[PDB]
Amino acid sequence: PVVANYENASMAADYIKRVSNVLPDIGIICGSGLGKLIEEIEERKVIPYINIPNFPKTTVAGHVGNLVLGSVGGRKIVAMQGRLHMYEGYSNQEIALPIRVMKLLGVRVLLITNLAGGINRKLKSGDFVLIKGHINFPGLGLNNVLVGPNQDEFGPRFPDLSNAYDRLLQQLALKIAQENDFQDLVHEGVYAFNGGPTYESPDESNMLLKLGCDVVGMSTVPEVIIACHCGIKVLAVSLIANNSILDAENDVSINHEKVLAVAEKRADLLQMWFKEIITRLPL
Amino acid sequence: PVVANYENASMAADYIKRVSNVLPDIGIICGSGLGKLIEEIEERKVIPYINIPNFPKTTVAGHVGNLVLGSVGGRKIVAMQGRLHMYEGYSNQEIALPIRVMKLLGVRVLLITNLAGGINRKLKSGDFVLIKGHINFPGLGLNNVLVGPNQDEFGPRFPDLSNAYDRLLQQLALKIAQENDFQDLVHEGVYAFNGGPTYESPDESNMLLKLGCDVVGMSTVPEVIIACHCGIKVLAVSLIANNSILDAENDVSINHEKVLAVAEKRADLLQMWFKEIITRLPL
Amino acid sequence: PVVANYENASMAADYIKRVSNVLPDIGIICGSGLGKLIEEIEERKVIPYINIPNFPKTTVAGHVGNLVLGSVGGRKIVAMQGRLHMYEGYSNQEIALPIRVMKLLGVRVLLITNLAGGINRKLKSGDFVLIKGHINFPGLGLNNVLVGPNQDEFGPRFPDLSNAYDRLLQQLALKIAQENDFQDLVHEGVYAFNGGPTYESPDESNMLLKLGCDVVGMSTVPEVIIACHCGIKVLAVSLIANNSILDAENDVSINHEKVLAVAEKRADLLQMWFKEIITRLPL
Ligand SMILES: Cc1ccc(O)nn1
Ligand SMILES: Cc1ccc(O)nn1
Ligand SMILES: Cc1ccc(O)nn1
Repeated sequence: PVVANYENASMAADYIKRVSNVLPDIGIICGSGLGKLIEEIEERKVIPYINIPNFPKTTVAGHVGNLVLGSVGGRKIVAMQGRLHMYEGYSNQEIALPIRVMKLLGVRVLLITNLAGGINRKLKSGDFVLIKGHINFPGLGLNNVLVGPNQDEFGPRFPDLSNAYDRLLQQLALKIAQENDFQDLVHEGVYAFNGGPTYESPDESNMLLKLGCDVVGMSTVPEVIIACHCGIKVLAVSLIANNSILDAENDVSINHEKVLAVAEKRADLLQMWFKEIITRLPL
Repeated sequence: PVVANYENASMAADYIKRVSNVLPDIGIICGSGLGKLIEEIEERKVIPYINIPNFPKTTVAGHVGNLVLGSVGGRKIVAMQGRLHMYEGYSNQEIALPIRVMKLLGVRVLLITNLAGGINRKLKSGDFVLIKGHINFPGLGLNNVLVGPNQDEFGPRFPDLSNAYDRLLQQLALKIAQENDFQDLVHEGVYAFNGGPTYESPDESNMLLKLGCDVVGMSTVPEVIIACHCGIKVLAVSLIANNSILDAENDVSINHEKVLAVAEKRADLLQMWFKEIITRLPL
Repeated sequence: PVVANYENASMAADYIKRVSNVLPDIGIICGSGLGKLIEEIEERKVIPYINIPNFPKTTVAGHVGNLVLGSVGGRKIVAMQGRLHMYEGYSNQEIALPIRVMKLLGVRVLLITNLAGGINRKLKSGDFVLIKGHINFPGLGLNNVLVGPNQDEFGPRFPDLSNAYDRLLQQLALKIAQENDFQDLVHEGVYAFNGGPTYESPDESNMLLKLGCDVVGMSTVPEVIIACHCGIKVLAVSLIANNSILDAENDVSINHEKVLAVAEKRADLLQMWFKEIITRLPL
């Protein structure tokens, strides 16, 4: 098995730099149905994962898996087109290697979107949540993404996550929403990581409310932890597909079809917002 | 390792159909000490797991492991004699394959019993609990039974569990208890899945009370999830061995000997109840 | 892979008994920075793990790994110099084998120290907590140290943990603190096991307060469970590095450097305390 170590990440970065002359300082990972911005990257290069030395094998799951480099708003970026999720069975080492390759390529800021369920009673379908902290049930339970030997070249044995979600990036995101008069859609909140792939049950939703969670989803926290470990700043935004607490009270259900319809409804606005965030990131 | 896929499940079903001419539409999985009904199946065929292509290897744990097919109350059934538990070290694929074989054989309803600890203060040793929902600590923590590639022939990538415990089956079970005047023993409640094999500690019991759990046990939820994923209806009933909250307050303990004595005390009544449930299942 | 079974543990014990003539009835496992007592064991023998048949391989992590046998206060002891932690990726079998070797060598009492974060509001940096119970998030979530086949020669399939932390040993520890006038530093409390290696996040700290936890750490509970399973009595003491709830309210952070500085501040007192505990253990 391929470890997410310094030598293996260096070999992948070497291949990438040879194929493209882009030196990116921003990385992006987009949620399901929320990837249209990647198709609008300028002067771009598309690199299938399967072609990159030491990238994880993704043919069992199938579907798209490419690294895309180019320019947005005059800024140099790298995007993952086809996110890796831990409910698919990928190991800690497979999730971590692409983020550590980003670090070696020069990435200093990582922007992430996801689809999530609403727990807080003020959250409605179609709302956005700026993530300010998390509750990591896999990590408490011996499935943290950093379980294994520490790769000292990237970061410390025992990371502190108290500043994992950069405050100034949350402030910039909100400012742009206010300039475009959609701030009434924008909240902040704590994200619960449900390993998945089943949606949280009605009684799990009720438990998460008691525990101070605002939203629940099946992604994001592994990549945030690998980024924080190696000194990359993070902004993470959830798009709310439903309120799981209301659905429990009324005996109705979420499904993946309903999730994807909400994604389609907010895709173009999210694309515009993130384009402007990228343009406005401090120098 | 043998994946719980369509081809592997089909090969096991083929062997079973050749050895027996029973086309079952009901499946049963019985808790420890609660298996006497299996010995009373009519015109029956006993098939050791070890003889069935692609069934999981169970010789390290030892003890009984047979699939039993025959008739109860004029209805065609298949039973697992010797349940597989995840605390023994079985993988997701090993737990799932027997349930997916049931699906291919024709099973539409799965009836399950277990032994559990009482958390809700109205529960006493010897009571029965109709399970109406669950809190899946392994699933929140990246050990859900569906972690891995999705087997699309059986079900969707992201299942909804809100109707995993069929309401009409709970109603039929209660009606039969009322007809036989043992309804004062019958409650409903939320089941917490403790991966095990240690009993939950006194402080874990107190935590589960705060979180809205009514009972706690080490089985059932993996099989419920595999069944729900592939469209099989479920009734699950816990037999209460003790009240863990009272034991914590009084500084006394449960053990496996005490559990088995409670099983013996309620075995014959549970056998009669489930015989009638099977007979009365809607056509 | 080497299973923590009776034959494999017996082969390791044989080697140890040949190299040393010490028959220990006390075992010790010391927290990071808290190992000075081991360097003061009398008439001692140091045995590198790498030399002992069937001991787990520890070269990937590196750092010290020795078993040390000798006398303290006239009592015969065995110490682990270099603790194994589950966040390093060691399996259940690797953690359990050294404790089962202790059992075969004659150990009846196991004394443990660790470094932990404070959750209860009465806990300050530099305080000691006598552990009276635990909340085992890995165990609830299918990562209990006993997941796997049961090794029947050592203990039962389903252990009861209600008396895992011996009450009389807690009383002796407190009595010695009172004799030396440092009882104002000594509390009792419930320990939450965070699998690690990230420190619990600010929002995880707030959750643990709601759930009745007094301290949080990344060790101890696996060894306690293996010891309880095979009938070894346990005293476990946490040294508090910080109050995570105050740090969350004030937006400040713990780190490993700060932890180690607290260890240095209390090391000599902890060494004196444990020397006297060992001397005073009942015959
Ligand atoms: C929409 C959604 C996504 C993931 C999760 O755990 N719950 N709800
Ligand atoms: C009787 C019982 C069974 C399982 C569990 O976790 N707690 N109590
Ligand atoms: C000092 C400390 C150690 C471990 C943990 O989980 N939290 N705080």
